[PDB]
Amino acid sequence: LKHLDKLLAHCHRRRYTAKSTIIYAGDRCETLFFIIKGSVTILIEDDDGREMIIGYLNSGDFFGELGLFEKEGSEQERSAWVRAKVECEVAEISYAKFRELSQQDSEILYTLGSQMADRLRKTTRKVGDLAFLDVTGRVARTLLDLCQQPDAMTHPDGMQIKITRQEIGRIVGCSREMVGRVLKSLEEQGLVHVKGKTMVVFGTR
Amino acid sequence: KHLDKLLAHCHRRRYTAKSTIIYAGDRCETLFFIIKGSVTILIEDDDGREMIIGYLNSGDFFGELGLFEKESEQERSAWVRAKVECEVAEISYAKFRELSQQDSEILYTLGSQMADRLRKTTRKVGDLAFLDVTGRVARTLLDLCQQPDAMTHPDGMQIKITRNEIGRIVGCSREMVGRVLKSLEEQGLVHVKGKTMVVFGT
Ligand SMILES: Nc1ncnc2c1ncn2[C@@H]1O[C@@H]2COP(=O)(O)O[C@H]2[C@H]1O
Ligand SMILES: Nc1ncnc2c1ncn2[C@@H]1O[C@@H]2COP(=O)(O)O[C@H]2[C@H]1O
Repeated sequence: LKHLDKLLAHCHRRRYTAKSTIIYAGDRCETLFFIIKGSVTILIEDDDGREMIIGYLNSGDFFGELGLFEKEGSEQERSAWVRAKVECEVAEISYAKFRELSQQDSEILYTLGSQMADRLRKTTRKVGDLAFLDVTGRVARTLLDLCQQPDAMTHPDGMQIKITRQEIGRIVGCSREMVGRVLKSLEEQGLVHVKGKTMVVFGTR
Repeated sequence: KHLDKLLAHCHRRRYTAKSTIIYAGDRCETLFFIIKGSVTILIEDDDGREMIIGYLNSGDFFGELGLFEKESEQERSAWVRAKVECEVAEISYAKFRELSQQDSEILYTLGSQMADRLRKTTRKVGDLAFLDVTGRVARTLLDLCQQPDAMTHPDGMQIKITRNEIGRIVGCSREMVGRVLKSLEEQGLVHVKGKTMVVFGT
């Protein structure tokens, strides 16, 4: 991504502590972000106003990019909340500067497009998971999927991931008590071992 | 500015209603653009149950989600089925990547369509959270009642739809839809009368 060098030269670096909200859904859109270090959580509210975790983005990912685009070329609003998952260092750049550099080098838009396409694939699969799987299947699939994503650690017996019961519940759309019951069953069946802030998922190497 | 500009390098093909244009799991090698018509986007579970993700219309590209992997080429992420007769422009990824190298305008159009699809599909995720199949079918029936192909009825609204079609909207089997409809009749929401259904209230 050497073609991003000229974009990062015009970025202001900001640090966000874990759990701090970077983007609030519904806000105006004038700024694009690039994750230098750390990771962020993408959240929406369901129709009950209850929060659901859509996914995570990691170093090398842009976020806040969808606000560049609108159907009639009118004002656009932030489509989700973005919250630091761990301590994050982000590069912030105005839409106005991004537009000038992307007009100078379309490779920047190829990188942005590649990331948006990946997110659309993942979110489309999430529709299927919510429709096709019951909660036990959704919890198991979430655990397996997280083992293949950044910040999973190779473990002698599988992969180790940084996640809590509450987070899994917000990902799969069930109660915090229900995820406890499901995870207990999955532990007894040999898929997972739950720890304080981490979980070990067996058979994922 | 590039409509005839891009079509100048495109093959034009026609697809009749219900034809599959893209099969999920195939190699991505071709970008499509709808000159006229509309398509349905569908996914499946590992048992062949189908679910509709959404629709694309005249002016929409599709088959684009493998286009930006210049690196490792992707598989088609969904089925694309012609909803009506479609006139489509087609261009290989190879030729498009060369033509678009200094074309930020065309990449911005592709990005804008992907952004629209990401927002809509994210809202669809939110609308599915905490909704079991019976609630999904009920909401679909109420939604179908507000569409222009519905008919008013003394007791409410009358719709024409098959269990197969309901199952594709909610992502379940035809048999499961049948069981749900029997439950919604016992609830008092609907009366199934062969090929049509009456939805009470609304
Ligand atoms: N389904 C999704 N997957 C990944 N990231 C998303 C998703 N929906 C929204 N976002 C991100 O959240 C951001 C919120 O602000 P924007 O709409 O500007 O840009 C959005 C994307 O960067
Ligand atoms: N969530 C979605 N919304 C709209 N269109 C989609 C969605 N998911 C996949 N598609 C389209 O279906 C196509 C299938 O092949 P591709 O993955 O190459 O590109 C895909 C997109 O054009």
